[PDB]
Amino acid sequence: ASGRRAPRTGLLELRCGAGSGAGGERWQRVLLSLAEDALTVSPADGEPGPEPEPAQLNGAAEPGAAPPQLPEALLLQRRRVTVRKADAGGLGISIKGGRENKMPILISKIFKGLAADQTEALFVGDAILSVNGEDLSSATHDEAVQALKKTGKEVVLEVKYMKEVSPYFKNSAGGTSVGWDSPPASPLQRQPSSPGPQPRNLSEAKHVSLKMAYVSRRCTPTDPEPRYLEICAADGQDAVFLRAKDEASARSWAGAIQAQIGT
Repeated sequence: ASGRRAPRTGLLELRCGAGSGAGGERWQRVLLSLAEDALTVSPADGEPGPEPEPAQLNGAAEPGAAPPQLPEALLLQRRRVTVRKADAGGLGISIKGGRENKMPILISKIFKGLAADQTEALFVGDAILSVNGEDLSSATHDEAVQALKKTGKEVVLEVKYMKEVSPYFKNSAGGTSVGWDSPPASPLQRQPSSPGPQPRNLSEAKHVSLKMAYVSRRCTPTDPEPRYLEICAADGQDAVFLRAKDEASARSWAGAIQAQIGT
């Protein structure tokens, strides 16, 4: 099953037992799949599958010098360039750095059109740090040369596009909405309704419609920013609340559900 589009799936912290007693909480990891107008929850795995040692067996694409169709999502961060001598060719760039004080190593030039040239992945404006699978951030310029110079066959250089890493003046991160926590009227008697069909059980999957769903943000477990999200299905069908790994992960979660539902 694969039709271009794909629902955003991620792990979140969901509570258990604490529904209307408050006598023994329990937060566990749970996977959440948000497509568009529907969210399908499900448990996550634990044992590791794909090892970080293997690196394909040279194939996929015949031409070029790297398996095309490289998705971003969680890989769009920094850059993982490579230099294959037994495929692309030799390297000929002019770097410059000086960590002796506080000058990070970066691309100063790309002499001729060597492997460094054909490798668009790299360009005169990136700072190296993790090469051939080894962070040498604590290896001044000289060490940078020997790091990529000693390598061979496949030099996986991991650089970071440094530009506006240090913003100017305070004008981001931080805000006080205040006012979205005082409803005019909220029935607290005709909510439970008569006992009958109510999809509020946790078995294996928790599918909920994003038609009249609501997203909330409450803090408690030492959450002075991230906080846990709350998904109330029209406050009359279901209510799944969970917290992400980082504050941003929740910003994207609540931001994705809110931007999707738009109730």
